[PDB]
Amino acid sequence: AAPGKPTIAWGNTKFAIVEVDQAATAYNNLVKVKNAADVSVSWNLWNGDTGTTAKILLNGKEAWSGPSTGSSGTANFKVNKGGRYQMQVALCNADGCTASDATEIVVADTDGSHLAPLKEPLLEKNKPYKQNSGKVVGSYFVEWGVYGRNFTVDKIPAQNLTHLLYGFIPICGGNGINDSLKEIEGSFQALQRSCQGREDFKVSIHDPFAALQKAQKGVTAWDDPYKGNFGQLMALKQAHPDLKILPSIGGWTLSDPFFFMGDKVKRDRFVGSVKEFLQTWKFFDGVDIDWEFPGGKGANPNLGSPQDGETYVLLMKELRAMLDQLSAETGRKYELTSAISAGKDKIDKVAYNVAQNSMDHIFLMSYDFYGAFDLKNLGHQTALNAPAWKPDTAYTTVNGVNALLTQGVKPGKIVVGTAMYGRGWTGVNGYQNNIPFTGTATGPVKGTWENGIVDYRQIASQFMSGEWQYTYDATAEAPYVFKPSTGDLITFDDARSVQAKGKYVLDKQLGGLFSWEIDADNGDILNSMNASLGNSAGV
Ligand SMILES: CC(=S)N[C@H]1[C@H](O[C@H]2[C@H](O)[C@H]3N=C(C)S[C@H]3O[C@@H]2CO)O[C@H](CO)[C@@H](O[C@@H]2O[C@H](CO)[C@@H](O)[C@H](O)[C@H]2NC(C)=S)[C@@H]1O
Ligand SMILES: CC(=S)N[C@@H]1[C@@H](O)[C@H](O[C@@H]2O[C@H](CO)[C@@H](O)[C@H](O)[C@H]2NC(C)=S)[C@@H](CO)O[C@H]1O
Repeated sequence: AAPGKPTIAWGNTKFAIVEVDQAATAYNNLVKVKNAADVSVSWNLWNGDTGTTAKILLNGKEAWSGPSTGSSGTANFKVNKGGRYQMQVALCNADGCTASDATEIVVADTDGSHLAPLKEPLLEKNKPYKQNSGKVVGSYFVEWGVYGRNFTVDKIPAQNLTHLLYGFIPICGGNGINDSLKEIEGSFQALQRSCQGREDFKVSIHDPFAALQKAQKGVTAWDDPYKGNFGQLMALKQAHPDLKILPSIGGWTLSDPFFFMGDKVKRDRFVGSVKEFLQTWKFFDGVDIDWEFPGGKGANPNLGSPQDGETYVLLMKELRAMLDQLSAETGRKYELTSAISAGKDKIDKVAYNVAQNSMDHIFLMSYDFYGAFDLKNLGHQTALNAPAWKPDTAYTTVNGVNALLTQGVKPGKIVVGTAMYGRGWTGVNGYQNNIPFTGTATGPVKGTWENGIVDYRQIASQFMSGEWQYTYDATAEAPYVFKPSTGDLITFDDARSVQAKGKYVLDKQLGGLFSWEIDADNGDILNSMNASLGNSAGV
């Protein structure tokens, strides 16, 4: 007779090729990369002969074999490819093999190969678009948005994007290296903790809880190897295999380390850490460099050197050569991008006509042109053109694109930025001819999360009734709302200024549009990005 039918023993069924240690706060102990998951299966035989060989089958294929020596057994073996597998124990002798009922097991890997697709319905005013324009449609999702803003990866309108950028991946470094973080409560200490035991100038994860452990839709089971933003991004990738998801390194508060990268020892260390990071977190499709800014005038008033332009071009070249080597190992296409100042004075510190040869896209940060950081000189924060009242306005979108084009940047590389938020002032007074921008302010507008800044969502739902005037400047291509009694003035992008940006992109054969930041939109901004670049409606 063939052997009796074994019963799989109750026990853990989820395993990981990259393991996350659940009691560790240092990135180096938090993440353990192995060549294969260590899987274990046990079984009992309640009736019949135990056979002479026991096998573990995964989808019918043997992963382990050994002598069957008793009524109970355990197999420990390695599985090097992620997936959900129908696992059976089979007992064999000379007269046949008898296989257990299948138990599904999970072998987790950071491509999300073990995850059900995260395919969620569009929310708020988001309408479905097909990505068939061949243009970039990008937005940033912020790591910390999962807390007070309560905006998680399942709320991203992912079908309506070609690029999703994750803000922000930090670079390790204490005093002198990440001093801009100190202006944010607990933020500098969170990075030191994450970077404990890790060399400076290597990438890390700023909030490992938000990135990997916070329970979220699709990753709420205690034994899910990956949770938080990264676990959901993995499942998002499974739903949207052609979405490019790029880790963004830098930003306003995490740019200080770039200023030291004229030292090739530090630069090589950084590039190698980026390579390792992408080998570790397979769901990412490249890297976005957000260095604010070569030459200084970023958050840190003590950094900035004339050497920064040269450092920037060397960094892009070296990152491209590392990515080409990774593409060759893996067979995937990897992208290299950078978010840059749209101000001509900052643009002219870098030879983008040289760096473009390494880069897929330049994300032109054509926003924050004006704001509550200057109470004397008011203007449109994200306009396409100058306004009629000051045609020589320095900071406009067209001036930033023209600076790049004049360098010799190819128009197809240039991705024009739109704002999903407004900037604003209170107490505006002293203006001429009913144009509030010609006056001066006494403070920042009351903000959604921080002073002087309002989510586009709140502008649309709260500041288009009562005493609020609404004006679309058609010369600038720029909307604004104004409440004269309090002098509250807010400058923002709307469906119409975005449509003008998209038309301009098509006119000038630019690369597409991108936006900061995805949690602040109600759908109006992203619908308009998609429509204006000519993407067709419908799922
Ligand atoms: C007004 C806003 S939304 N400021 C956030 C800021 O954003 C910049 C951004 O860095 C720069 N890079 C782009 C890419 S687009 C461009 O413009 C946006 C908006 O002008 O980014 C800061 C981080 O670099 C944000 O800081 C964080 O602030 C929140 C509190 O509001 C805090 O809880 C987080 O811990 C901070 N994140 C850090 C990494 S320090 C800022 O909100
Ligand atoms: C027209 C110019 S050059 N405006 C800058 C403005 O960029 C600065 O701001 C910052 O904008 C960057 C890039 O988008 C953004 O990352 C920062 O969050 C903004 N920094 C703030 C403190 S808001 C601004 C610096 O205050 O200077 C203007 O001149």
